[PDB]
Amino acid sequence: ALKLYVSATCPFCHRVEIVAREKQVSYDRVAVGLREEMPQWYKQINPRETVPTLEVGNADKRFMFESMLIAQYLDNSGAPAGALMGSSAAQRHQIEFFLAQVGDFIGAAHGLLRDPLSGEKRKAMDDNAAYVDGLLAANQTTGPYYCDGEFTMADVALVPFLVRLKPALMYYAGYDVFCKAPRMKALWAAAAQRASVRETSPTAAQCIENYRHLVPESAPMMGANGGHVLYSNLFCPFVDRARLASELRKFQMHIVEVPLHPQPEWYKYINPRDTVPALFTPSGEAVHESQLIVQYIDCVATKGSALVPRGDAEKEYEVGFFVENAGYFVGGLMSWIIRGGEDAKAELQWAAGELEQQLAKHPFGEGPFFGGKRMNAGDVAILPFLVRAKAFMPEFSGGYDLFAHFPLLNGLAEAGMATPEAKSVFRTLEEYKEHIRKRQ
Amino acid sequence: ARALKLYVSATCPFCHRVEIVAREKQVSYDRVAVGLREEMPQWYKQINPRETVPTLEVGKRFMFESMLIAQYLDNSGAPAGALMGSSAAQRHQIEFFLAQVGDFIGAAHGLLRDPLSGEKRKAMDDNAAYVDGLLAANQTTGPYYCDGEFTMADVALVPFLVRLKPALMYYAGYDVFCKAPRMKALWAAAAQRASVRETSPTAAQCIENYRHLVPESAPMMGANGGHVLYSNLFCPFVDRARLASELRKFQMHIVEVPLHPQPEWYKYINPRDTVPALFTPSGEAVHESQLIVQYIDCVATKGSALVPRGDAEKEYEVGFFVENAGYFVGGLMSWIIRGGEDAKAELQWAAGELEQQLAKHPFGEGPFFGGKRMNAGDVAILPFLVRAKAFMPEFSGGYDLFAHFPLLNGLAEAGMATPEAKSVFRTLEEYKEHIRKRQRRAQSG
Amino acid sequence: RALKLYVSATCPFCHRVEIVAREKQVSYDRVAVGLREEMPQWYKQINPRETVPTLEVGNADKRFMFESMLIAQYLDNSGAPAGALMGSSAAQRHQIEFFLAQVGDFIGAAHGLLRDPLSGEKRKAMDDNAAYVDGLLAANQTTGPYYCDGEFTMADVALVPFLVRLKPALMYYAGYDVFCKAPRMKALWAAAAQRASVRETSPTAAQCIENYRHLVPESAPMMGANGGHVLYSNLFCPFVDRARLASELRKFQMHIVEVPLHPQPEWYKYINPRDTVPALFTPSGEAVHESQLIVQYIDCVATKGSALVPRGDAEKEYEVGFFVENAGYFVGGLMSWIIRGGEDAKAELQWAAGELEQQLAKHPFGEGPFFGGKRMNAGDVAILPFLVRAKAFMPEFSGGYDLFAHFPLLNGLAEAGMATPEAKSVFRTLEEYKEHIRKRQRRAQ
Ligand SMILES: *SC[C@H](NC(=O)CC[C@H](N)C(=O)O)C(=O)NCC(=O)O
Ligand SMILES: *SC[C@H](NC(=O)CC[C@H](N)C(=O)O)C(=O)NCC(=O)O
Ligand SMILES: *SC[C@H](NC(=O)CC[C@H](N)C(=O)O)C(=O)NCC(=O)O
Ligand SMILES: *SC[C@H](NC(=O)CC[C@H](N)C(=O)O)C(=O)NCC(=O)O
Ligand SMILES: *SC[C@H](NC(=O)CC[C@H](N)C(=O)O)C(=O)NCC(=O)O
Ligand SMILES: N[C@@H](CCC(=O)N[C@@H](CS)C(=O)NCC(=O)O)C(=O)O
Repeated sequence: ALKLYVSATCPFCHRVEIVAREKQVSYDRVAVGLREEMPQWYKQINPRETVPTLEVGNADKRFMFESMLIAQYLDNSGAPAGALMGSSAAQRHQIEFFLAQVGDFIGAAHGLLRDPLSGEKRKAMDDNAAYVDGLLAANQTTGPYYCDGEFTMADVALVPFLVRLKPALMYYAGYDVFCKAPRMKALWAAAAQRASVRETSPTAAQCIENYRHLVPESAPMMGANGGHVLYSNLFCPFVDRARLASELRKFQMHIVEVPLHPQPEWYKYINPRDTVPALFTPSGEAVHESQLIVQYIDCVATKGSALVPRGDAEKEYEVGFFVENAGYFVGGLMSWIIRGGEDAKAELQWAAGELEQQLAKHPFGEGPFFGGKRMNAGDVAILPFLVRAKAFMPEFSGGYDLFAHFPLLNGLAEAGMATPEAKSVFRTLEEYKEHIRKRQ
Repeated sequence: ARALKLYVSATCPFCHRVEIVAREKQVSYDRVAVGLREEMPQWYKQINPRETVPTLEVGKRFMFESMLIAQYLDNSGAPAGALMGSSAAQRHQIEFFLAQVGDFIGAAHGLLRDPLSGEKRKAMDDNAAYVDGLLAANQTTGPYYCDGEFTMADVALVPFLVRLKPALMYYAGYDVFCKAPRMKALWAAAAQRASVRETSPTAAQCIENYRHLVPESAPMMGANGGHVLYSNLFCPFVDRARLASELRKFQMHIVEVPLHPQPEWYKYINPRDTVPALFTPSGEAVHESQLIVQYIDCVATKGSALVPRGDAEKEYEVGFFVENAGYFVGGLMSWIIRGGEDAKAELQWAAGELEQQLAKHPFGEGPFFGGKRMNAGDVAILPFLVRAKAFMPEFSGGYDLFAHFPLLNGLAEAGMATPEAKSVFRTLEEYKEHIRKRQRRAQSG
Repeated sequence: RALKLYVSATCPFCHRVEIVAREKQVSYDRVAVGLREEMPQWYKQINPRETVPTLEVGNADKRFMFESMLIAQYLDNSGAPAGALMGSSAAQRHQIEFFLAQVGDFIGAAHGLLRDPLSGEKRKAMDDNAAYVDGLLAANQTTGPYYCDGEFTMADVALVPFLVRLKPALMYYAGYDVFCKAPRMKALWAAAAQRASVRETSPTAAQCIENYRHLVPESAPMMGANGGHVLYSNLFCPFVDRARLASELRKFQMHIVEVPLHPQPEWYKYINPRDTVPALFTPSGEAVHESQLIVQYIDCVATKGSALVPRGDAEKEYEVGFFVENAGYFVGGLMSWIIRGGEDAKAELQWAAGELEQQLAKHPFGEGPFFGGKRMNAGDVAILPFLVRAKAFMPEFSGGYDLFAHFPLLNGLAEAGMATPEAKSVFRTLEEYKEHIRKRQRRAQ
């Protein structure tokens, strides 16, 4: 029989598991723990103390080491014998030469994981990804594999790492593994559809977890234990929306406090727009922009009243229109606070009127909120900025108070501020006024 | 009447968005035309105080904004919401992409409002590049934002790509896709979809419908969307295009581009920085003098054919004469601009090749290469025979090529006496002055 | 009319006419004509330009057509559908015609580089024109692979014959990948090369290299190979020793190009961008890089001597694989210890020596002193040269430490290796290697 000793967490093992299926070679799987859980008896079988190892023959049992030599043994043992290593001496040489480069790519990716907010380690990953894309382009005509439509050993050697790095590098370093390597992305995309790859691949959450051991303990997302991570600030009204959504939909997230002006030199790797909020998912995806984060939170959250009224197109319109108009209110309010323009005040008034008039139709029934008795995405969109308006006016506008001219919007503001969700999110009005005084 | 009434202009990419979604989702509506700008009626301004189209009317109540209207239609036709994505993750990607389309549109209209601005051009390069990176970050195979799946992300943008491809070329000499190959593939695929094909304006309407943005002084504005020839009254290469135009009654708006130096803006219209250049009503560029002659001869409907189509051997004949004309031109201009026996011998050889072919009379009787009238060969050479007549013998230290090549002299003479020649060429003395100015400029240091 | 084409099978310009002929399904009588010093006077009579091709049309009224592109268009114009290879519209045709007008520049850059293959400046000029041709394709394409996407047209025909020959020839003569700056041109070639019209008229890779030899300078370093295998080499390099052992053992002929080192010539980076010897170039114009991968290539294509890799036996291929990997670690330790000292490197060397020794003691290839038993295999070849270096280095430069006193089977392998005729024809004397180590330490300071 063939006995393969592996961890389901190990990309080197995955190489061998892919080849086995590609070649229709059967084997008995033996689970073997890694690092502290690696047993002594296994170290006696393989003194290099790594997985995989292959054991051949029942009676006179011998061992084979190293994933690429084992992969090659399996390829040489199923028909056509050796096909995965190429069909000509020229093609085989190009597969061999490629294989002799994959280790630098791996080393660069693991190096980034070990220091994920290093600029210098980020540039090394860029350069190595680009380098590999150049090797693909030099060998390819059409793609998607290294030898075009033929899946070979070149692809097997690399794919297990592409699978795990895509979510892992986004989650731990805000890095897109493919940003400098479009050809490598098309190679990964086609490889991931092959039964041999998809039936042996771990989940995105598993790829993040299985790489946790490389990442430094002080990296900002580590306290999340693989959960949703919200990059945040206690004073930012845009973040407030996300945290309101989260409180309203009982949506657990790990809060990372990012200071602002100055923000840390690394935050630009998490969001290239250098703004909070930013949400990262347990699948290693980035969800950017406060109201987009709110809408995301509302799609996947299980507990609560819906913030977006799915199933009703007209009601979805109302919420969409209020949120758009809330955007125009925000732009007007924030400009007017910071630079004090007259064009700014007029745009604030216009947008308030758009909000107020739709509030006056009560499309979500009676009650003080745009959502009626309860807050919807509309309410979440506007409330933090009404709170900012309450702090700014009339102290810092020589007497002008927007809320004297817009009673329904003042109702929504007072009723929002008085909810439990609001009081677990917002600073005190004085803290907001003080922030304005520091700013000017 | 129907449940849905849509207020639109056929000139409007924002309406095109909603019209695409209607057909994708197979949702029917009554169309109501609304005039734009000065023509917008008050009854419509009362319906939508933002004073833009589209607006949707349901039942009654109104719904504003193309992206909100598009989403209503997506949320009203099975399968409900499908254009906005099949998962939270995919829907987020679409929504983030939709939040960036505004800036692309703004960079595009920025360029149309100031089409020869380097600064607005750089900004369009950067926003196109940026859109392509967004596409690269979400795509694997393409062609759409979500690969094989057409979604709202494509719908938002497609109407602008359709109109900007011909508009940015015509008004700016700018290729909308030069920094955005993925965006090109997305456009190309979308254009073949039923929903987009059947609701698209023609290339000429695209150009017309953006004219209102373009400065009045922009150099191509007097063409009123017709053919535009970037020209100069003294350039023999331009004379070919204009002779061809006269011979085929092909209407073109002439734009006089001064030379030595040419205006800085001209390199935007032809990156080779040369005249002539022809722009078409469909917003395409046609570069190089003899290529332009050829193009004019393909699309023109009046006059005798410059290229003898339907007869392979005679088409060879013209091609051969035109190639040889090319060597004559190289020789002559090189000898006029710099002297040199190398260039003089080139001229003589080329003249000889042309003379030997005229001697075979493949187009029958007459003084022209084309017999009784001028063909593409005659058009290619004549302006250069005219420059030779001005240059020789006064500035060639006595040498007169026409004394040694009589059929080519025949061609020049008969060419110069046609009405087309007399409507195109300057006087022989004007060409002599041109030559004298050039020579003095060359002695300036 | 009845057709006769004068061609050479070596000439890409004739190739163009031959491709169209097949695309259009036009028949012709082929007449071979010699080139250069072989061109006969009777053909020089027919075409005073003294170039191939020429087309003779008709048996009664013999007339001659010149120039591959004019001849190509003539065949396009007399086969149904008439003129389709020049495009289905005025617009597409214009794009085809403009592209045709740039091909000559690309040919010139490519021939200019063959004429001076190790020139940085000719190589840059080739990079830039290859990049320019790719931008033209980008500008006209939506999906590729041809200039007009799925339609094969005259733009492709004009360029394909050159790509076919230049791929092998530029690699063989210049170490240059014709497509490195032109990925779209590559897809265009790879698609055209599957068409019957192109596949059945293309010469072999070897013929492409021979047919271009006449352009390449006599002093270019691969010229003595007369198209054969070329090994860039150095008489003192143990990585090169691997390739030369494989060669000797498999009776594998190669033209040795001695490349000096420390400093290597400034052109060597063009042959191998890693700046290292050995590098192997094949008759088909492929580069084979890295010493042990060269040993493996050699062992695949050779037909004489015993196999170095035991193909057909998975388990035995594993043993050789594992030994070569472990030799890899030994080389790493040895070289690092010699060059820059250090106890880390000495421990690596020892460990690796033990991996090798333990595999030897199982004698997986049976009785005898070599890892391959009675004869050397890929394993012995990977390691012998570095055993020789080990013998030169120790104990003289290692303060008395002699690795071979601790690993007797490895010592046996070394001794028996060194006594082979193959090793005697490859290696320098031990004394020479000792000076080479001394020279390196003196060069260090
Ligand atoms: S995935 C966990 C590790 N695998 C390897 O490092 C295998 C690398 C070999 N070079 C190969 O076979 O190619 C591993 O087992 N590391 C040690 C541990 O204890 O986890
Ligand atoms: S409140 C702090 C700032 N946040 C934003 O501007 C978020 C705006 C986005 N449009 C959104 O998430 O909705 C901030 O992070 N400022 C940092 C800076 O340097 O600009
Ligand atoms: S006569 C003015 C010049 N025109 C051309 O040389 C056109 C040549 C093209 N190859 C063609 O249309 O055939 C000109 O534009 N000179 C400007 C300059 O900077 O060279
Ligand atoms: S491939 C051999 C040469 N052919 C050409 O250079 C043709 C050039 C024409 N302008 C064309 O048809 O495109 C050739 O005949 N060179 C001279 C020789 O004796 O080989
Ligand atoms: S012995 C001369 C050196 N050869 C190599 O380093 C080849 C090593 C490769 N891995 C191989 O071919 O096996 C050499 O050329 N050194 C020069 C340098 O730039 O490093
Ligand atoms: N944001 C609006 C924009 C609509 C718009 O700008 N429509 C234009 C037509 S191109 C318009 O009605 N312009 C005013 C006018 O034509 O007078 C939407 O997306 O629906």
